[PDB]
Amino acid sequence: KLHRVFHYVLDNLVNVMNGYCLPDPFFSSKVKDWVERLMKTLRDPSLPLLELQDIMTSVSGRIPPNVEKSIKKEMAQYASNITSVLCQFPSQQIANILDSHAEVFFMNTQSIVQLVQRYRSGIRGHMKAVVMDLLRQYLRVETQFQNGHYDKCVFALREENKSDMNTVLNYIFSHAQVTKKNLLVTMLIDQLCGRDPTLTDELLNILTELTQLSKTTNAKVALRARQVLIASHLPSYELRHNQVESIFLSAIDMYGHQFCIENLQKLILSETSIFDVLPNFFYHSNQVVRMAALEVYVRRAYIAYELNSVQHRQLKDNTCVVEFQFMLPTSHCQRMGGMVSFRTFEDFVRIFDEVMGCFEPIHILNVAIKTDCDIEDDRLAAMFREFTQQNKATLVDHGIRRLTFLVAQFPKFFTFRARDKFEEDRIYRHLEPALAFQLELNRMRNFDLTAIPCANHKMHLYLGAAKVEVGTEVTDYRFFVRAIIRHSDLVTKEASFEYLQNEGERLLLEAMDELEVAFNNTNVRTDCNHIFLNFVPTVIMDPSKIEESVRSMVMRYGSRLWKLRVLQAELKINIRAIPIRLFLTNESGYYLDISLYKEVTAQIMFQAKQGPLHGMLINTPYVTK
Amino acid sequence: VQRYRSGIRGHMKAVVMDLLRQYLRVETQFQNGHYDKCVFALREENKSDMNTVLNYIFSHAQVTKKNLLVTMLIDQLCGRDPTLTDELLNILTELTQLSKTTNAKVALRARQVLIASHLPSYELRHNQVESIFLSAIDMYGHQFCIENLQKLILSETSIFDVLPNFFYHSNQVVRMAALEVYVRRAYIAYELNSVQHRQLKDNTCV
Repeated sequence: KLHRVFHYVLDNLVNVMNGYCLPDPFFSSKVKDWVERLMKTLRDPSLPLLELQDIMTSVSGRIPPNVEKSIKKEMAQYASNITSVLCQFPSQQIANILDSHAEVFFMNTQSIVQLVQRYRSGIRGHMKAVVMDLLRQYLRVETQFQNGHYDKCVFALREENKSDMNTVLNYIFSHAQVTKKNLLVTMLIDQLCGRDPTLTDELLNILTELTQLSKTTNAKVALRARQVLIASHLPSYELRHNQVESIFLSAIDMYGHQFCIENLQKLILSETSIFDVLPNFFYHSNQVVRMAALEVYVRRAYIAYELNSVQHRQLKDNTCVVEFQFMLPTSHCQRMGGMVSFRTFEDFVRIFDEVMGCFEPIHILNVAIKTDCDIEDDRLAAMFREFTQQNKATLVDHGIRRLTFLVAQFPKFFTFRARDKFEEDRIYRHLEPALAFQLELNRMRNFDLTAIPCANHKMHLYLGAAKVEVGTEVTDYRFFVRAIIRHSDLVTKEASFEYLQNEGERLLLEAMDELEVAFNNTNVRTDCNHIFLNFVPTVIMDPSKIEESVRSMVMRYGSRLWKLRVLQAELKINIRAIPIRLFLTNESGYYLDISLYKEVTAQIMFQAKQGPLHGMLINTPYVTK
Repeated sequence: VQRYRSGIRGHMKAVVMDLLRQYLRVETQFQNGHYDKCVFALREENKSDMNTVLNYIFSHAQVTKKNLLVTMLIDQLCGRDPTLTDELLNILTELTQLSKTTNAKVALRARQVLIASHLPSYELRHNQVESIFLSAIDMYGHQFCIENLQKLILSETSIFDVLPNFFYHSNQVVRMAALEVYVRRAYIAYELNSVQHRQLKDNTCV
């Protein structure tokens, strides 16, 4: 019966994507049932047996009983023993034996050797094959289809093959129901490529061909193509919850390995961001790894500045609070800190009174909470605000510089800065001002800015609307993208140069993935796109090999720049230690001037060489050309 | 600073290690032949003076106190430390050869500890297998999983415990898989021609 489920559902589906779909409501039902029936019979490991059944019924004669009872015995074994999760049919064995007792018979039993040849890489051999085929099937047709414009392409089809038009009529009908083909392709993609971290570098070639598809209809396909194509590059979510679990409990149950500290510096100088998963366990139950993990989160947030004192507290209804004491390295002098891990806001309201019991306001205090409830961020934080205005008693208790609330599952931050400032801060809502001087966020104060949530949270993307007065309506709409890079350091002997090229290229591909998402999404005409890079290592390379490195990069990408139309990039990187703020200057055309400065006292001043825009201060709001 | 290079357990290693050689040296010269001749070998090892000898004689005189207490010391530091450092075990393997009724408790604690300091790490390999299974199992979409199960079924490492914490974890694939890996790894000697998973009315897999 499954054999019929197969031919029926498959012919229907290849007919789906041949164009024969009818534009009516029933489509969304018919194809949906059809598709699940496919997938289900595709997981069901009785397909290959039933098709070699079906051929082996039609070659009942001409038969050597040795090879038939051999293949048929051991399939029977496979059928009884199929309730194991990992059993596949003796493919290679049957091929060898057939080739041994074999060519009249060979030319009567050909269909099986080609069946087994399709069937060598398993039932997920098929899961590869079918979608891969469909992909180039879709691909050739719809890539030739919009290789310029509909008319010219159809006229080139007419004259390249003037003699016949049947391919043309099936073509015209098919891309007539293109949106149906295309939507349903997304559907198929969604429930296979929608969640599969493993993928074999054989498909991705076709996918990178597939991403270039340039039309309004192929815009879902484009965002899924990219989101999937990257997805593999941040896998194993619960796996790294397991790896950090291991590192912490093993390293810490003795906390004297001496290699624990080496792993801890790899934890606090890990290029991969673990602010995703780290919150789920730093409120597990073992007070030491609690403490360690929690302060490691602090240390990894404001990791940029220098800390000269850190004391662990352990207080009444037991709860461990840490206190910090540090100072600024020239941001704009000293301050302390507090981290507290709490389970629910209710409890916070109860155990309040000892938290300021054991506490110019010079304290930073950030509290991590779970928040798998009170789903509305606005009733949520609104309550939080009127908690501050009901009890500023915290402020009466020797004052706090800032109180940030961290609500967990990318955690939504809720920053409340105020002794005389207005309380809740909106420029910084949904983010923790860790690196905040670094993201020079006052240099965009001439703007109305919208926090956009985004994957790969390393990569923070900002939307800029030129803020103008009521008298006139805005002309500029620029994408700013500011990223973060949290690496340890690099040793010399030219290790850095290769690193710069490879990491820059990878990050740049991520950046164009983002601006691509920006095009696909609603898009409006950006002019002066921004790239922000914080290199936190300290290489000893030269400035002029930095200039060749940025030369090789920018030169390497040509048209690509002009399509995404990226106009501004800034880095710093400390070398021998001096700082060098490189700011890139390119207008229409690919001609580019590189601006290198110096930071000099008394309000610090970017000063070149000779560099354009020599003399200005640092909080320069962004020109709205 | 010279004691202080290898840390706070730089000290817990170092001091006891010294004490160990103190015990070791004394009682190794003590037993080689028989008590009298050995004391005569002491006469000639330090022919000129015998004060070291008298302190020696005094020390192994109250051996049983020393001996119990050596066991004690090992017990409340090396009583549990599968973390092993390539500096003690040399002295310890010297220590294992000690061949007398008096030096008879020390041998089983020294060795039994020194052995459980070998490969297993029960909760560590429960963690490694935790990884293998959960990593392998969200879609079993690896294909190299089969290669790792054949490494389990042709595994040098012993795995034979019961693993109660996951063997009733309620996820139908790891249910089925784990149970049959137990079957297969039990009855590995014979030839298998058929295996069916069943599924009672509620939620138990046979």
